[PDB]
Amino acid sequence: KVFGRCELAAAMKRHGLDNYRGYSLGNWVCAAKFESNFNTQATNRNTDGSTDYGILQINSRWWCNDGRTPGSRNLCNIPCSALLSSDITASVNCAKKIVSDGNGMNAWVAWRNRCKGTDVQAWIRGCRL
Ligand SMILES: [Cl-]
Ligand SMILES: [Cl-]
Ligand SMILES: [Cl-]
Ligand SMILES: [Cl-]
Ligand SMILES: [Cl-]
Ligand SMILES: [Cl-]
Ligand SMILES: [Cl-]
Ligand code: NA
Ligand SMILES: [Rh+3]
Repeated sequence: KVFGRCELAAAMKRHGLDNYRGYSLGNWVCAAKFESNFNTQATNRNTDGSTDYGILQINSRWWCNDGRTPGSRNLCNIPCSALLSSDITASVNCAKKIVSDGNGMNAWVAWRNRCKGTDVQAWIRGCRL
């Protein structure tokens, strides 16, 4: 599923991401935009052989099981495929664990490089939230 911007903002809010670990909703929407272009089916292979899955490009190296990432963990206790669902519950719940890991949203390189410090509120402008 390719979410609309405000559609995703609303779903993220309902799932408790607005201000989670201090990160306003616009931060989450901005991260999703640059990670996946709001596409739940987005996948991308990393150089180390791990893969990133879903709207927030969660990595098989630590967070989910895809059966093909040697030495990796599954800290969200989910198959990586669960992160590609039209229902964002699994992605959100796993994102909550990631952002709590110590480095906040810097865990998402695209958030650090493209969202951090910018006017992220623009990402939820006009949405009925
Ligand atoms: Cl957009
Ligand atoms: Cl915001
Ligand atoms: Cl594996
Ligand atoms: Cl594990
Ligand atoms: Cl599994
Ligand atoms: Cl959803
Ligand atoms: Cl933080
Ligand atoms: Na894994
Ligand atoms: Rh939902």
